[PDB]
Amino acid sequence: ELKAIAQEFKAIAKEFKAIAFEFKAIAQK
Amino acid sequence: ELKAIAQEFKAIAKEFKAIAFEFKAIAQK
Amino acid sequence: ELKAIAQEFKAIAKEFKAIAFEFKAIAQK
Amino acid sequence: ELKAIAQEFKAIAKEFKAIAFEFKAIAQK
Amino acid sequence: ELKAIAQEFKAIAKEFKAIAFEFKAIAQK
Amino acid sequence: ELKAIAQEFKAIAKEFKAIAFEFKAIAQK
Repeated sequence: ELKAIAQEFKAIAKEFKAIAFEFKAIAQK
Repeated sequence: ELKAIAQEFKAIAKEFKAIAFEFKAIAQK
Repeated sequence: ELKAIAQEFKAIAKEFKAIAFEFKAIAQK
Repeated sequence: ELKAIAQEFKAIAKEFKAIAFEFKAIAQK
Repeated sequence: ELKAIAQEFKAIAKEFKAIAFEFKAIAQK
Repeated sequence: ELKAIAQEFKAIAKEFKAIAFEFKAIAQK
């Protein structure tokens, strides 16, 4: 279940990377 | 994009909720 | 010692849930 | 409405600071 | 690796602390 | 300073991606 912990942080990172793109897109206005 | 920011943070909260339960199970033997 | 970590991630999830709710009411114009 | 978001990220930082402190005392064997 | 986990969470707490101040400045005009 | 918010989430994502590698590395034991 550390494998399971690791997979869950992998998804967190993917979600924060999209949030970064999103805010910058807003900031490009 | 604000609408997209919201669903991403909702998905993050979910992942952190699942992580907590996990660690609670490693701590509980 | 992992218990304290478990509780702290539980509190983090509580906070991201509220952030999501806030950006949604913001995106609601 | 951004104030509530500001306070919530402030509480999140407080929690990750404690998590870091905990894994360090764990890594201290 | 536990030692590396700790410094990463310390770096995360720092980033979230800076985000909070930022949002506090957008909210404060 | 939304550009600045975005850059800070970019770094958060980078830190959580390393944490994922780290835990899995531990789990591979």
